Amino acid sequence: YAKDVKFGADARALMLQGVDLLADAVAVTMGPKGRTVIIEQSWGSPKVTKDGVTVAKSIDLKDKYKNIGAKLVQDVANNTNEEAGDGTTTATVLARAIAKEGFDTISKGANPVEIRRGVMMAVETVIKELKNLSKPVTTPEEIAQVATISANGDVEIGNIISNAMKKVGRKGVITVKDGKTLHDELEIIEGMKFDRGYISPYFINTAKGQKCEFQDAYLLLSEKKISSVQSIVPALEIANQHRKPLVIVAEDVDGEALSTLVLNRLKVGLQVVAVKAPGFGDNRKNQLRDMAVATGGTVFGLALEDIQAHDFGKIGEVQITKDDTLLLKGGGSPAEVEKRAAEIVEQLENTTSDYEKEKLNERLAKLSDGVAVLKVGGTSDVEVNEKKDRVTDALNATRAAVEEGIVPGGGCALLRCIPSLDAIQTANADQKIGVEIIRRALRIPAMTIAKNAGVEGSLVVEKILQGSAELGYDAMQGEYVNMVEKGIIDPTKVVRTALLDAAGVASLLSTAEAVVTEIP
Amino acid sequence: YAKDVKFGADARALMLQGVDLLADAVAVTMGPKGRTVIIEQSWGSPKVTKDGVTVAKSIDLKDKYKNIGAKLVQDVANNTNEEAGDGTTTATVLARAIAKEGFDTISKGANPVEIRRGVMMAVETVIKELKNLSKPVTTPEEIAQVATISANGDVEIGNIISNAMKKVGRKGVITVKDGKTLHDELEIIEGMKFDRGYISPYFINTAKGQKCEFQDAYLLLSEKKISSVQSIVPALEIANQHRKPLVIVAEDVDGEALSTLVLNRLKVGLQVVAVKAPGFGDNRKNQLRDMAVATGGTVFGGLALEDIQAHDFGKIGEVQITKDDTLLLKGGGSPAEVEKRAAEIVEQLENTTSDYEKEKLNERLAKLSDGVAVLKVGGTSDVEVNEKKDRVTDALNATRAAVEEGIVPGGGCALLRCIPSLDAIQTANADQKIGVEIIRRALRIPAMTIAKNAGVEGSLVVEKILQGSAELGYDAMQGEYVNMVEKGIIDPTKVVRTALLDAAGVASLLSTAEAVVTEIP
Amino acid sequence: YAKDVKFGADARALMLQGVDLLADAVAVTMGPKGRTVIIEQSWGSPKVTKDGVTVAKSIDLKDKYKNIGAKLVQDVANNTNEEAGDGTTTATVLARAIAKEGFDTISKGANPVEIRRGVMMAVETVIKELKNLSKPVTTPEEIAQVATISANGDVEIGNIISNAMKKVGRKGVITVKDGKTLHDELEIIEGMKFDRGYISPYFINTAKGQKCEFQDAYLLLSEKKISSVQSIVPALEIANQHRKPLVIVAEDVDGEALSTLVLNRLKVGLQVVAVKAPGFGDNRKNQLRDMAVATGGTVFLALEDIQAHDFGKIGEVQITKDDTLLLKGGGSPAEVEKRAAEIVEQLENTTSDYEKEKLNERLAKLSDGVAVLKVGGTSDVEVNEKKDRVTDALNATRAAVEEGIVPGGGCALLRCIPSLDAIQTANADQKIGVEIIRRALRIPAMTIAKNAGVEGSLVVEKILQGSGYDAMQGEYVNMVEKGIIDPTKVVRTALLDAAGVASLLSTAEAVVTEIP
Repeated sequence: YAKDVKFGADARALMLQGVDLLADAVAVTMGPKGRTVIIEQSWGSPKVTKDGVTVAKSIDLKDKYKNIGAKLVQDVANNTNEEAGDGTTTATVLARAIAKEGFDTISKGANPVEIRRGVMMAVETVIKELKNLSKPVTTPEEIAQVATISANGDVEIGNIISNAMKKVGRKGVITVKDGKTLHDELEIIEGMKFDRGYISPYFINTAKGQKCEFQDAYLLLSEKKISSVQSIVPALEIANQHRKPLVIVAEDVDGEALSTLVLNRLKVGLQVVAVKAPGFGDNRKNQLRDMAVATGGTVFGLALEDIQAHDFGKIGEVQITKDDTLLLKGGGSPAEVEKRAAEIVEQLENTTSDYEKEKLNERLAKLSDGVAVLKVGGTSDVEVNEKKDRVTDALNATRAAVEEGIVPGGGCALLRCIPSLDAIQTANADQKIGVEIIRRALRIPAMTIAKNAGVEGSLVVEKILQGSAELGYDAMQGEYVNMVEKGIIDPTKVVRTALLDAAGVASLLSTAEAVVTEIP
Repeated sequence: YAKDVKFGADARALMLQGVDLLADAVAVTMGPKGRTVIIEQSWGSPKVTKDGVTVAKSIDLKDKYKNIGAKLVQDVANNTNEEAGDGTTTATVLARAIAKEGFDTISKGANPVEIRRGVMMAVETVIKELKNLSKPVTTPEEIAQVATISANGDVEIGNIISNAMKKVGRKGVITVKDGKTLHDELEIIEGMKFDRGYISPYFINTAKGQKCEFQDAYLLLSEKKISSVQSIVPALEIANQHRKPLVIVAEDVDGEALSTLVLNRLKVGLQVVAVKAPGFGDNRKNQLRDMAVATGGTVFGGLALEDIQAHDFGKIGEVQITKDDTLLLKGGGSPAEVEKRAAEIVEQLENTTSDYEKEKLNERLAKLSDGVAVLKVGGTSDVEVNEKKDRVTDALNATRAAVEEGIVPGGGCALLRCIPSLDAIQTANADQKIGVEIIRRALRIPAMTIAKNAGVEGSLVVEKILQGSAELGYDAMQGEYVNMVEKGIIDPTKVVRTALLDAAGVASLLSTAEAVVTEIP
Repeated sequence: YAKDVKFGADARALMLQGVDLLADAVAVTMGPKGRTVIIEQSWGSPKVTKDGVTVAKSIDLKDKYKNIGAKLVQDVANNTNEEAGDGTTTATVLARAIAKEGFDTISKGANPVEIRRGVMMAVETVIKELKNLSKPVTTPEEIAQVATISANGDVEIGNIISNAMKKVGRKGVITVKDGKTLHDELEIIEGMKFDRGYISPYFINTAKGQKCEFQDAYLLLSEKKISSVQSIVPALEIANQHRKPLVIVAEDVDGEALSTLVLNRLKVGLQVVAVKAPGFGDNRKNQLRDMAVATGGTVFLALEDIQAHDFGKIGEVQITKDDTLLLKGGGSPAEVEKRAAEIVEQLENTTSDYEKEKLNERLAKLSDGVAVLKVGGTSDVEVNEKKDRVTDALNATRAAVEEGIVPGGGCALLRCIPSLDAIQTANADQKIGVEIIRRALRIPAMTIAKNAGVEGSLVVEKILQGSGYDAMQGEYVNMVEKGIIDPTKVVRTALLDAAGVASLLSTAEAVVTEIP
């Protein structure tokens, strides 16, 4: 239980060493000419990868302080990845640059608060000019073009993504699953997606995604919090006797019930997953009722322990990831669900609250609008799985592009925001120092990509900055071209979130004046 | 079992090094512009915080003597926090300053007794002039203003705090809990509060922190000391049969009964919490009877144990038991049962003449009649509700302290304004003057630390405040010398007074130690 | 848990040292005059071998980075061996040469991308010239000559291999098995072969390769995936009551069913082997039904009610990681030619080329049986040794049929050097990579000469400046007609795999290893 504490510059230097190691490992994968990282496995052949995310996840340091810094940067870059589908490497390298420059300037006597205030000013200016620079993607032709670009010249993949988006909309739900047909195809089916994940890991998938994948499962709905084991044993035995998976949607599953669910999940292989009910307040119960009528079940909170297996709903397929749950095939009657929406539209014409209208319309969309499942084809199952990974990545990229537009790739989007930093109303010298830190960091992504391509980063950056507009550097072909015209693009959401999160983590490391670790 | 013993300044140096490490960790969080402390969690991500309390709670050194010093200062600061609601960081930094300067002067040959005499003298002078400087908070409008200030400019939180305090009084019972509604609201229900905690760890909610809370529980009250398993098994099985938690209130629960209650709770999962009966002497029996009639149960003292028929149990809708107090919320007792029990107390109030029995009789009557005000915080997200509950709890404790002892200018500027007060002290010898100078240097430390964490140099800021008017301090958030009382930069007088008193006490205790005995590792 | 990472040339040097050790061990076995490697065994006398493959498989280093490099090269060379049947040593030595030269040039300031672009250009040019150099083997006389040459001047082995290939075609199925007769003989029996392996290690034949080789086995076929123990217990009970092995061909066996199956064979020896159903989509179901009618079983109405009339019969089955052989069928012939009539009727109507290929492949599986080679002899030990030799000769002959033959002794690569002089290089680094490949091309012949006793520095120059150094004879002859040949597929795949692994090692800028 012993502790060791370091203070100020001494601790920040160790954490900076950790982030230096992490970003040195990650940055070699940047750009189309990214290099290879070899990661030793516990068993089998070593892993060869150019993926920044898997490289960052594999890094773990022995010394406590540098490990702490690396873990902080890893968490920030990872939550950047989960939002936009990319930008882990960009966030990591930007964070290292900003943290290094800030620690060097602070350790020489600069005021940390007046540096963070000014680093944030430059970041805000860069974000504003980046949003000004973004080219929106709204038309189906633009969507197909972006999807094909993210699919690396696959016209079929871009066309199927564009058709799915046209058929369910930009706000619609799109998922990709393994296809058993030689040709990829999409279809619109009923469905329901809410942003609540599993309470604790019950991965039956036990594979990529860290989710749960049942098929032909039961649905147990309860407004009451389920904590008594005696009130949940009958449901578990009813589900087990029919050998169907059970999905428990309650306000909260905890205590003895959660303990028994975990024990049975790992001892007798019980296929049960507990997920918190979506929403809050009275909207929780309305969403539960809507879900129950969609699945043809009933809600408890009926004594909750007298289940007769007619109380359960039916779920054809369910996918429960960390922060959201997808219910695919409902068991409720179409006449049942169409009448439930009638109540919602009746309440729409009466209630006029802005907050109440949004929730009711979202429930209406959940009941009426379905999900779009596109299945990826191929001549072999491993080809189908690899194409599934590629199509998922392209779909996330296209969703980000529709959300926030596109900007020139190769790090040139951040490079073209440099001239906007020369007109910031800075108060004192430390604010200018922070702005200069951000300005120096803006060149890091493009320079790293150039270095990975083999050419010198400084000269390429100088030519791009002192050259014609929209003239970037295509590393794969080794020539200065128009990036957006020739398709070298990145989603604006990716770069914006990466820069914002890197600045946030760097400022968090700059605010740390003491680090407490455990004596090994 | 071997022991190592160090003497005098040699051991005091190690203990001072420990408190130096602890206070250096804590002080970086001081002030509204405080810095960040990273605490490595054993499992999961590192913990990033600016709270001095959790920073001090997480420090535990390797060497025995410095760990002893750190633990002493931690305990003093922690018991400062429990009584007032804040001042852990202030107490820690003041304690380190006083201990450092006292050890330096004493080790140079000064008399420690005649230094502590004079440190305490100037502490008394500072406290007197602080009470003189304190502005009382008595009117409901002032209470609402203070609550809104403490809630960081949220009008509804201040209004709801002021409404609750108005509805139950300044001496009344207020607790904050999670709310399921989007809108925050307060209501007054029956209740009972007494300063007795759990006998042994029974924490159902470890996340809440050393609290044992559940709903719809049975209650058995025993005048006799429950120490036999045979007499408590029937009650336990009766409570288990109905799937209801059991609360044991008795003169003392110990021995094999306590051992079985702890072991079965840890292993099987018994929903049982044992709490010592409140009061002492003949009053303990009287308020045990009062609790029984308030909850609808009966007192055991043919009314022996192992004869419970579940009609001898009191019913409690909600119970919260913490380390230092217990809260029974919803009583199952009949309203007519309790409205005629208070008649007995009133009748005894005519007979009593001790002028102290009447105080306890009135306290029992108030406990029977006065309820508790529960206010549930609203929000659009459950996590938002939890965080707002924490914020409202902190604001409510600050407002309670302010009502108790008034308010003073914040940012440690009250201690800054008490500096000229001690220039006129009848010092006997030089050592008393030395102690007075030690405390004078200490008085500037909180404001200087807040300024340093803000970025600016505190040495110039303190002198600028001292040489200027008696109303302009330092914002340190806007970096402007402002009228802090009018602008809203205030601190409760109770918090600062207790912080200074406890820091002086722990420094004196650390400077009276002439021998430290540790165990050979 | 804790990780240690090295960057750039520092890590590439450790990996190069590891591959240096591995290739130094392997290269002493190259050529007809290859030297001897003694590998210590856990029990018994040490193993004395001149085989590059077994020496390479017996290398494991203590330091993390050099072991990582050695294992990368090992895996590349091994999967080179599994495709063509030879070239492990060739691939290893070429990989070491290319990696050494490339690392030395890169560490001195060259651009790795502009080196790999140009190394691959030279490799492609060498491949084109090698395919130009190859003499195709298509006639039965040439097939017999190649088989006899591979069999070390064994006329009978060459004759039997050539006859088997003639009787089942060059695309046919040929397997080698121990013979109980004094004289080796072949026969064509009904049989089936598809590229699907065991889901989990199930080897009852622990030695002589990783094989599941039992006889007189039941066969169940399931279109749906099998993951429930409730749906597989009846099959196991039925198979165990009759003391007959069970082969499971399904879409996928995983989860509780797979765990129960793998645990049972370990503890009681259930004699159960599972294998994923071959193919994809509709072709999977069609050929699953074809297999069912070939074995007499039925496809799976559920997995609970099975009995035994729904069980295909397999006389002999051999399952490796990449392919499954079902030797003896159980279905009635009137059932199998009736199914073939439907296949030819469907082929008579369809005109798509891609769909006709799978139809004819299914028809060949149904009708064209497999060919077995029983190897004769006077002792079981000699029969097994001859079986190993004949299997090697058959693999070499089939590779030669695939892509022709080229002069052996490393001369095939040596004769592509003069054709490397005409390459349009963009910059100096591409020329440097071309030079790396050019220097590496001499390495196999040089190693063979060095192991033969003579020094290859003069041997290579004599071979080039003239009109090939048979190492065993010691005289420069024309290797092709003399008999010193290698399959063109072997050298092509070895060169390509060595270049690929060397490029992969050159593109590595960071190695992440675990703290010991």
